[PDB]
Amino acid sequence: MDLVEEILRLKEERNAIILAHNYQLPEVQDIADFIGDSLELARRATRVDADVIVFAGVDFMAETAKILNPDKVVLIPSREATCAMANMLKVEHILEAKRKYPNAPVVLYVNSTAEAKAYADVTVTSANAVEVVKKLDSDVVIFGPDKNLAHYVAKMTGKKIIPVPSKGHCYVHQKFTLDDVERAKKLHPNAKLMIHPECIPEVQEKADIIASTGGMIKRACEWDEWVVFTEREMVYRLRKLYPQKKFYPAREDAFCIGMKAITLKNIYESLKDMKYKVEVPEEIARKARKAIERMLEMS
Ligand SMILES: O=C(O)c1cccnc1C(=O)O
Ligand code: SF4
Ligand SMILES: [Cl-]
Ligand code: NA
Ligand code: NA
Repeated sequence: MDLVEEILRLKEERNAIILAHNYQLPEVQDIADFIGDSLELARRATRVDADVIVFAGVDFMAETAKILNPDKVVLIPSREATCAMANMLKVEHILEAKRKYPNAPVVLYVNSTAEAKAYADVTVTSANAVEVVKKLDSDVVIFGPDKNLAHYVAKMTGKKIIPVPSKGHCYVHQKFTLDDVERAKKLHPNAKLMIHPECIPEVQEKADIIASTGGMIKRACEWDEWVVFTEREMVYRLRKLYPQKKFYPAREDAFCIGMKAITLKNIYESLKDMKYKVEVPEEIARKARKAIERMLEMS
């Protein structure tokens, strides 16, 4: 494909940087200027000197980048790139919890809607949720939208966690079952199990290490053979970072359809047409920024 070389000429003449999440297609990872989890992506978005950000991720991640860079152009290659977990949390869920627990801080995953983040005291990802919640003064915390991460946070902080909404979860990581753990140990007897904290608690209890995708990268040096309980394209990421090690997905069907809405072709069309421009209403942007900034400073 001359498509790769044409993306690179376009981004260079646009003064653009391509930021990509770890779950992006291999073709997208191979052209990205930076690849990381959502916390690393949020951090990288605070030191962008480029004029344009092309965000190879889901729409609410791109909105976070826009909240952190209101002066810059942020493009999402497809407006259908979205997070099913984040869409489960409505503002009314938060207000109801705030009425019932008036002194609980509101702690939302950074991928939530900008409207929901406007009601957060602080945001988190899987990478920093325990560290942030531990620092909060209150013993009661409103937390969402992922109930499986909420379970993990309650276990690691000892605090009372009120999940909002009740059914919030990521369907990709919810796919994993104890049956998949048992099958992994038979297929790969010498491997260790990396499990993401968005998996269900009984699956997490089987892990050798429980870690966000950034944590999986930091801890892969502890063993040479891993079975990976997270989204399929993280296995590609690990294999390219560590060619000398062995990695295997726990389920080949554990893939995020929203992440896969971004392709090499619509990144090219994104740079060619300067679309689609990400905008956040000023009122909502300002309130969400305060919680995202608190997250960065508390991490
Ligand atoms: O990078 C993360 O925090 C993350 C971790 C697990 C599942 N999804 C995400 C995401 O950003 O959409
Ligand atoms: S992986 Fe799960 S959480 Fe991350 S974007 Fe896809 S649906 Fe949302
Ligand atoms: Cl992660
Ligand atoms: Na991640
Ligand atoms: Na993260």
